[PDB]
Amino acid sequence: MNIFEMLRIDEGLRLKIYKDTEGYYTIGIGHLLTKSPSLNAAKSELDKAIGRNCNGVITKDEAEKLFNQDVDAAVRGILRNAKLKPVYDSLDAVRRCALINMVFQMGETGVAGFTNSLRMLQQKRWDEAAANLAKSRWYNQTPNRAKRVITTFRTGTWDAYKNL
Repeated sequence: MNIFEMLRIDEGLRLKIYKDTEGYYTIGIGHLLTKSPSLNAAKSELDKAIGRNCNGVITKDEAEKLFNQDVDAAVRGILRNAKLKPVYDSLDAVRRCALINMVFQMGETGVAGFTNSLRMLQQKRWDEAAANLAKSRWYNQTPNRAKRVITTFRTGTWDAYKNL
């Protein structure tokens, strides 16, 4: 298992514009298009992102390309973030994947807001951190995904995903 297969499980793949769990216009593998209510604003963002008139639909290849960019930008964002970088550097390879997943879903800024949990992860207090991460809107809104990520941080294995 790797970051790509992990995120593909969590986000799914959709070739037509869709609304995400928060109601935002998205396409592909969790690629947010716009927080705007206009399908039109979404179609425009899409065409801008792919470089062709897509008419709200993309190919598998196009989705994978967006996905590659997004994973890349997620990692680079963690590496540039003063709060995130140290945590990331302190973690093992599996746990690094769990942090990248949060960043991909909720953005750098959102994750950087989890001050206490970040401190616990840095300290390698697995159980305490899993419990603290669960006290968030994130866990309440997308509990199955949050549980998978949380288990990954707690155990440092891919057990939560070997099921799936």
